Amino acid sequence: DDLYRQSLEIISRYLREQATGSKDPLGEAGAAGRRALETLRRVGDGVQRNHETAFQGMLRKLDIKNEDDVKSLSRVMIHVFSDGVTNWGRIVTLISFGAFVAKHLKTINQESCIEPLAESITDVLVRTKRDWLVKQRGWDGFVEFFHVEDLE
Ligand SMILES: Cc1ccccc1-c1cccc2c(CCCOc3cccc4c3CCCC4)c(C(=O)O)[nH]c12
Ligand SMILES: Cc1ccccc1-c1cccc2c(CCCOc3cccc4c3CCCC4)c(C(=O)O)[nH]c12
Repeated sequence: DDLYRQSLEIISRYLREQATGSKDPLGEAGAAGRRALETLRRVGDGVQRNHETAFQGMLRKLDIKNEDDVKSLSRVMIHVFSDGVTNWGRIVTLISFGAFVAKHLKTINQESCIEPLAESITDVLVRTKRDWLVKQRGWDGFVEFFHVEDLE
């Protein structure tokens, strides 16, 4: 599965470099993956700053203490992503909260749960939104959407 293997890479690398504080060198320059991670860094870091309150509140509410609580995250994700509208905004918000949660997993000494968490995000993202992802040219459409430079 090309669109899954790709999503899992962008989602895995973002959550990892966010939790660590330093960038790992993803794919190849100019490709969908490279541009998608650079975009996700730009728009997603903003989402975590702008929505820090709501993110602190959802994290407390979710009360993720261990590995079990990480695995059980697929349930609330399925609930939320099977509802409302589909747009890249929601997709970037979903990945930004996963980077926020991944930072917490580090502070609570559950670093190992991060890649499993990333896996769970890709699984929910594809099972609830793949027809829309295909129709949108996947990570190429994502990149194109947040490309605001050639409008004039
Ligand atoms: C504030 C909001 C505005 C717009 C877009 C998104 C969000 C939003 C963000 C994050 C989570 C939620 C939730 C779920 C609340 C926690 O629910 C659970 C917790 C643990 C297990 C389970 C669940 C529910 C399913 C069963 C298993 C709802 C919601 O219910 O409307 N909205 C959310
Ligand atoms: C911004 C915002 C404003 C006001 C009040 C609340 C919020 C809010 C808080 C937290 C997440 C979201 C999301 C992402 C979709 C739900 O994602 C999750 C739900 C449960 C667990 C996990 C996720 C993502 C991966 C980590 C594990 C949306 C959104 O799509 O509009 N809004 C959220």
